[PDB]
Amino acid sequence: QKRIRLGMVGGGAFIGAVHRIAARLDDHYELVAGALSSTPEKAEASGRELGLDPSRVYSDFKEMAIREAKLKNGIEAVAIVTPNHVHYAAAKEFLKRGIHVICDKPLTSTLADAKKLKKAADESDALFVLTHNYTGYPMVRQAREMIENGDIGAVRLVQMEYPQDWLTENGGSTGDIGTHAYNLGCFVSGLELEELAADLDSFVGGRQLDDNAHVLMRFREKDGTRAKGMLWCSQVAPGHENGLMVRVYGTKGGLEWTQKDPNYLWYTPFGEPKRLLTRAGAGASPAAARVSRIPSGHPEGYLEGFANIYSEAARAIYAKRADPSVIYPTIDDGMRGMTFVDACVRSSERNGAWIK
Amino acid sequence: QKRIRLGMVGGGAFIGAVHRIAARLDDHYELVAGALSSTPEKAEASGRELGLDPSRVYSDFKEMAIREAKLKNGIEAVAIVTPNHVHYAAAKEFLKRGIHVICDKPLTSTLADAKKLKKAADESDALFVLTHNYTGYPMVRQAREMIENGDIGAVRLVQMEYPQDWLTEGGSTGDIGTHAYNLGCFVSGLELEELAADLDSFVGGRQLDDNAHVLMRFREKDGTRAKGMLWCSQVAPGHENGLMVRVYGTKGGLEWTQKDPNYLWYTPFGEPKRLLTRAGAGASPAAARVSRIPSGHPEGYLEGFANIYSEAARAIYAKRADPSVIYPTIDDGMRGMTFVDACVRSSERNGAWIK
Amino acid sequence: QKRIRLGMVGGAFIGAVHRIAARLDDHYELVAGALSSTPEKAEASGRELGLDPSRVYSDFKEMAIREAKLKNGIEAVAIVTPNHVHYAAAKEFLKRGIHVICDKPLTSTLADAKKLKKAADESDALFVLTHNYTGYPMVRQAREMIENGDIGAVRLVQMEYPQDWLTEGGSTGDIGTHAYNLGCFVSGLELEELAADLDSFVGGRQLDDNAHVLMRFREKDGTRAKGMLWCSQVAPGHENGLMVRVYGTKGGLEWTQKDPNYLWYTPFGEPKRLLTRAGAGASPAAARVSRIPSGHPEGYLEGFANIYSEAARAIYAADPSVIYPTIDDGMRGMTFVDACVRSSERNGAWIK
Amino acid sequence: QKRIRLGMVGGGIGAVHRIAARLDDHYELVAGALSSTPEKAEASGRELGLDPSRVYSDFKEMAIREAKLKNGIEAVAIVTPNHVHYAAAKEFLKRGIHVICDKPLTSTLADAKKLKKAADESDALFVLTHNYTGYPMVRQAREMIENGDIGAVRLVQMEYPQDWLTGSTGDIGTHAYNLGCFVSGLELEELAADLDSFVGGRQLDDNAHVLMRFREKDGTRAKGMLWCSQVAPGHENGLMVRVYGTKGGLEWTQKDPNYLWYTPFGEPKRLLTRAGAGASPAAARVSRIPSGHPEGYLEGFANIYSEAARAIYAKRDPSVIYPTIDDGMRGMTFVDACVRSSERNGAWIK
Repeated sequence: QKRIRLGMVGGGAFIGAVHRIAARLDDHYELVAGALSSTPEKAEASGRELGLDPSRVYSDFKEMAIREAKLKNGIEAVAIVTPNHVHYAAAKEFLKRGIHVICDKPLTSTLADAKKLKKAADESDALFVLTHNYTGYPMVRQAREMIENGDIGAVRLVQMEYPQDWLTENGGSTGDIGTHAYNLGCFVSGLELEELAADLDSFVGGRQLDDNAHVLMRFREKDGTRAKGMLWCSQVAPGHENGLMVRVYGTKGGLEWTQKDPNYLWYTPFGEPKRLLTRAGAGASPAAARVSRIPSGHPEGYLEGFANIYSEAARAIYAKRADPSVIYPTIDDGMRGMTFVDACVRSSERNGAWIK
Repeated sequence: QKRIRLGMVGGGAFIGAVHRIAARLDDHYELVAGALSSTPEKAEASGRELGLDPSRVYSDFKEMAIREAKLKNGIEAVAIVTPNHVHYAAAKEFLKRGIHVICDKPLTSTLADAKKLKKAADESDALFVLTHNYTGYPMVRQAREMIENGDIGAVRLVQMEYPQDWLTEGGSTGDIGTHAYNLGCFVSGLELEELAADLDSFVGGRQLDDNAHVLMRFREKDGTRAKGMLWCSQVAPGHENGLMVRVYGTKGGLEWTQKDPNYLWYTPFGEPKRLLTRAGAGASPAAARVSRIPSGHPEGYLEGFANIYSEAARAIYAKRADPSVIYPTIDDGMRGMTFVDACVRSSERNGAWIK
Repeated sequence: QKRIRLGMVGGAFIGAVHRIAARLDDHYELVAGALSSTPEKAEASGRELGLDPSRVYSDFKEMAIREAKLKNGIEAVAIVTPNHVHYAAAKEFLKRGIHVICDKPLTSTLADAKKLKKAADESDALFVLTHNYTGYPMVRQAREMIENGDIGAVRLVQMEYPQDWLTEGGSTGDIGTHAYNLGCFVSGLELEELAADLDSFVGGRQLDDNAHVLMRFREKDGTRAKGMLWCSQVAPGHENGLMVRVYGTKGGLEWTQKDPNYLWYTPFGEPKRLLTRAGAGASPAAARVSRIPSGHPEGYLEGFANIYSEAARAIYAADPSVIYPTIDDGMRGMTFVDACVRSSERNGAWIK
Repeated sequence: QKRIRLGMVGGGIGAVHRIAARLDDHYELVAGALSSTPEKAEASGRELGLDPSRVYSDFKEMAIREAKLKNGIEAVAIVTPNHVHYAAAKEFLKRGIHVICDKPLTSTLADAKKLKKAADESDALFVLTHNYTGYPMVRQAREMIENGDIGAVRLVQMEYPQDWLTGSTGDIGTHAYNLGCFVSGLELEELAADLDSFVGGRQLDDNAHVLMRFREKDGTRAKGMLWCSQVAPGHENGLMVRVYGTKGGLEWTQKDPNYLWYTPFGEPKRLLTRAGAGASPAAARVSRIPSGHPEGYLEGFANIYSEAARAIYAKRDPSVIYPTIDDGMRGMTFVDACVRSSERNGAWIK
């Protein structure tokens, strides 16, 4: 197959560098165009910095979808990587015109925009991929499989967290990290959240947005058990760089995974010794392998994870010219995300009331 | 100093073997008496087993207390290891007749008795000590100290948990929820103001909760109103006995896991995170006083228990005391009981915040 | 069963540990003791331990004889003196039929170690060597599984023991032995020959504070195994890090004493398994030396107490499950320390 | 600024060098000699989408034609097995083409001595892919000891066990050796080895124990130890190294590469992390994402490719480090000194 002609909006900036890495890694893409800043001097510079044909460097995402859709050489797919109050204005321009969009988390900035974009995205024939990179890890996907086959039986408990420390001093945590924890939660567990209760705080004086969240969680009944969970996210917890973690408890055993040591999945069958499952090592399931690149003991990590999303989206894109083993996060996952955030905010404002 | 003559009620069962080791370990106590059972056939079997003078093996704590108070050679303190509904009953007899009581947790089974049992201990001139064994660990006491000095600044978050997996196939809140609550309040040194809970009885036929999820709001302090979470559970395959506490403040954070009780993870904001060790570099006075062997030689669960017996020993010698002596009181016990009550009250009300 | 009357010569951290290891299981009661040479310290300590002053001696020789006569006389004695005072103190109690629990290592000199093995053979009282570290339940699970061929035939037996305390009689004899002895206890193998490079890193220090040692074991289940041993007193970051890893044809095992309740077992071509004290897949040999449920950490003392109790059990006799470190163990221990010091002085020569 | 046209010889682990190369966008891969049989070569040029103009079946030819081209590769990646290294590399070195070669240097001490000749002659760079020297913490570890953060070095304890074959000293022993030297800042002086081939029918070794003696440095005459092994179940890829000095200690395991364990004697042990607090400049330059976002084994590999790149750009920075022909040589010597010493029942060799 011919590499996918890829554009970018936003970037210039870790998150730009990450997406561009994610797309070089498995060599499924070539990055040929970009509107990476709204103020032209900066755009032109950034293109200059990436080696982009200046023919091919814009400063208007709207201008850039119009021309590129005409171009015979035009982009086949676009990574949207603006701040999220702009995800919707941007993606609808490309989806509108048959260009696949690979969008960064969370979906939007408001529930209103989330709903519109779904509609846009649903109307289009172009693919729409949401980049929840953490569902991308081999061991995270193995968990999903294991649980789907009932390796720990009915789910009773889903315990989820995501503390960081970077705002100890000096849109909030629920929307930025909280949603990842939530989405990681449902992805692994196979459950639907039915209702939640949230206590949010902005600890850091001067700060209007929530920088910590405690959330009680009630799940829809699957398999005769009505699962519960909790969720914590925080940006004021010294000692934590990026400690996303998920813990699942069934009627037959448990599964523990920590993003910071991603190559490990802790599996304990009830009545048995806990077993340490490894990426690419024994016990590694099919679903894990399909996104593994190197031998056991040879640490894959965050970028390899992000790339897993770009590679699946690719396998799908090709099939727009589809393998049922291909997974990636959808507009409905992002749909769910925004409902989650809205409801946390509504809850805490209503003093911890249950919301669905 | 002449040893402490000690009696027991109940045990004679893990629980009783543990207090007996906890008493023996530091050599502060000779165990001389005991109502080890309600049926006399056992009570004598138990006594003969513990190698006790049958003169001194009873089968009725009330008799046992009446007799030992007047007995001149008689027990100076007693350890109550019965089930919770019995504590108040058992304990009132001994505090009446002025002998000291080392009680197992929780205080009671009902709020009403706990209420009584405070009035008994408040009236008495004897000591009441409660075995929140887990507050006996040196790193747990070092955390309490560092947070008390200002080491991590004003406390913002207390994250508590306690999962076991034995009941996968009297409930979790009262059995283990308390230990966790107590650990949280012990280390962070804060007063819980209000809570909201969601309690589940996952197992079919099990009436009592076997899981709890609890949101915590603490009394403002250092100009900061902290919040927290508590999970406990008996149905979580993977956890044998995983009590844990994590504490975040304006200046840094501290984490302690009871399965590896000999370590304390201290990270000051902006700085590499440090590994704090029992009896090692960076060990503080509070830990030092309750440590017996050098760094690297693991202390543990029996030793955290023994620390509570010995802290109590110290206070007992002072009644024939150092400001350094600390042990869980009746009030700690009471808090524990208001806590369980409020969880159960809140949860019936669909997580209403309760004071 | 009447508690064993025990007396003590010597002891100091080390005296305190033994008295705890005595008290823990309620098997023993401390009646007599000669805790010092100077009679002033020896009255005082007795006074503190609340012993009977009638029972406080200041010479171990007067102690054996007197106690040996008495009908309230001690049924056993804990020897916790320095190394060069072991043989002297112990023989006096074995002569007269009172049991001896001696700390490690056996003696300060190989020659005395030979004399003592003799005194112990002749004698009809038991001789327990407190190689405490062999008392951990998870250390005994290790021995139980390897014996049964759970990890097939042993190929490698990697041992070490760094400490950091002398960063500013040396490590081999002091800690090197503990780990030689642990490797053997666990594998079931007999050392054939070694080759060793020792250092006295710190200026002014005469004794070696580090040791690297190559190892060869006797053929056994067909395979002729090897191993290495590092010990040290100058490795910052280590407090008391004894550790042992054994690899076979079928699997491998790792145990570290700083986190003693865990034993890492991986069977070949299968996911590694975290075995725990009192937990699922706690083997028999583990259970019989465990007090409390899983997840409730047991430690140094409990293990030390394990020895004391197995000593108890032997004394009450003897259940052929009751194992403890023998005189011959302490003997192999000396020969090892001997060979190493020999081997280094001849620049790494293999010795046996 | 303009990418570096790149060739490769081998592959068809080639994938890893290809990943390493793409990762930072410094190279474009244009030509290749991915196999000896001329069809398997075309096919693989085809799997990768190389212009068939530029798919070769013999390296010597490839080198020639490319050196002539105006589209000629500016660098070649030699990823063939060891015994082919020299043949290939000398053809690109001869003609001004930089060569990034995978380890080890060669399969004979003879061959090696010749490559150093070809390398030293050439004006093209010779880069040896010691990926593990690539990791940010491993460079942080080197920097600190350079800086005397743990005082004079006394111990260098290093091991590398794997489990898959339940020739070792050459396949993994050397990585362990070089990494210890890389981090430690020392020169091995002499070693005594005891090598082993447990598994029947295996001619080569699959275990090695070896004591080590370095050359007096800062008044201290360090010692170390080294174990590698391919028959040690439980171990996937257990490369690890620990260094103890007069004032401190450093520990690092490659299976959890983002953590460096620093103990300052007398003080509590510290967990140092990639891009985290207390990360150091040597680490900074080679890290791509924030603390807590784990970089790994490919990232370490792409770090060597990205320092070669920087080296190349010049020859068109005293910060830019990479493993040289010499590191390669020291390695060939090491392995020889081993086998030699073992055969002589563990004799100290130099």
